[PDB]
Amino acid sequence: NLLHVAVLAFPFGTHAAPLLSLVKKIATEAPKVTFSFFCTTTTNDTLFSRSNEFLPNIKYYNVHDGLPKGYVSSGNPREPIFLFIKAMQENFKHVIDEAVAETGKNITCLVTDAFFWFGADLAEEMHAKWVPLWTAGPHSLLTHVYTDLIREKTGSKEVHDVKSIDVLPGFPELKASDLPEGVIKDIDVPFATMLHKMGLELPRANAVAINSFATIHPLIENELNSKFKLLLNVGPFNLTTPQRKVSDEHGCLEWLDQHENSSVVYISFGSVVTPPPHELTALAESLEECGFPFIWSFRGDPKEKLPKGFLERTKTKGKIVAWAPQVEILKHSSVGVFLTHSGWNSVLECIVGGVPMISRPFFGDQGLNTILTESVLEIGVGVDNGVLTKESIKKALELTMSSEKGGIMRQKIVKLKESAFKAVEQNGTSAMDFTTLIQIVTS
Ligand SMILES: O=c1ccn([C@@H]2O[C@H](COP(=O)(O)OP(=O)(O)O)[C@@H](O)[C@H]2O)c(=O)[nH]1
Ligand SMILES: O=c1c(O)c(-c2cc(O)c(O)c(O)c2)oc2cc(O)cc(O)c12
Repeated sequence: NLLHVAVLAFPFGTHAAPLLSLVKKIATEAPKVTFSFFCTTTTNDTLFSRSNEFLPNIKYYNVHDGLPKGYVSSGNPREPIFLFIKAMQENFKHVIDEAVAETGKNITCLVTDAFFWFGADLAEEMHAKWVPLWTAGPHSLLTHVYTDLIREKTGSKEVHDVKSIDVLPGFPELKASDLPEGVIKDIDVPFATMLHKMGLELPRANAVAINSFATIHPLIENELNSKFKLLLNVGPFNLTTPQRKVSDEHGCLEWLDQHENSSVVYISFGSVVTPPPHELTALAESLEECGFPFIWSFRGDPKEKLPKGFLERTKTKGKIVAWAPQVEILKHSSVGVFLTHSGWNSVLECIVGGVPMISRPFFGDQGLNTILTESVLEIGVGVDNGVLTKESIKKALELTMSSEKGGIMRQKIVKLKESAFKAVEQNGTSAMDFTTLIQIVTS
């Protein structure tokens, strides 16, 4: 047993955990194969002693983060990401040498985040297979694959939201501002250059894995499939690679048990985003005004970012936590709506939970995920003008909580949820792609 799987993870956002969970699923199934997980010290330290406390064939290694000694944030929170992207290809090669040296075995398969375009070349010089994992939706991926074409049929009118573009099958016409950032807008930051190159290199992979399921959207999925040697839909991860990890220090679930069905508003804008002060106060004031019970996963100091007295004034109406057991929250019968930024993992967890969504996208692929949930799947609505105001908020809440539209939305998300469960059954489409994925990775 000499196989050695090198796993390259993106240290930012919700990328390393899902990749690790996919890897663990594969690892337990192949106890004789060696797995090496590469990420930054910080991210790896965070990834530890979870549900699967440890797997004997998984070893973690720290890739250099590209930060200068005595580094402090000043420009933007994207600064450290850019610094990481700068020397990531050479730094991953460096740290890879440590794992080969330690295990005494050469890399046979390179599993990477799809963001790592260099995987094809790296896999080639190592005489190894390349299996990239796109952690977001099939629709955003297709958009990245079509970056060059989209740029072609795009002049000034297109860039200035004048004319729209028929970029995706079964999708509304898109406005430049709707495209995942980096495709048409700011094609200059390192992030954009990384995705652009990703789009061009993926066809070289042995197979492209994705956190999705085929029936979520047949047209997009089939279109995506024809761009790669193989497209393996191994999601939704919240079903195919779940974690026993269920932390609820603040008693969110017991708190939800004391509430009636479809009555509570769950709020979370993702792992990092912090809405602007004027939006926070508008949501705060809207919450303690419409009287909906709520659980708000807040990033930062609430006594500092929220109106004075908000906490004490709503101490019985809702809970404000620094972090919450979202997957379980969304599956709880007391939740009637999910105010989200529409990150992909949150969209999939909500689909399994069967809860209508209110979306207020901030960056990346969020805008496209909102169009997907609002105009295509119709399992959620966006807020007027894409911003949170007392007016846009109250409008979205009534539509999802007290209107017939709320029911149609729940009806559709429920059909979708069932399609997901079917894809993950013993012989479902995802279970099968997952078996294929495992074979490719461990052969
Ligand atoms: O209070 C929270 C807030 C977020 N999450 C998890 O954080 C992840 C967010 O990923 P997503 O792709 O939705 O957005 P991102 O964090 O990448 O912006 C999801 O798995 C959520 O379940 C959670 O467990 N508890
Ligand atoms: O964190 C970031 C991020 O996730 C994305 C992103 C863009 C896309 O187009 C996608 O399809 C996607 O899934 C993610 O862009 C970024 C662009 C930046 O300048 C800075 C960032 O920090 C991000």
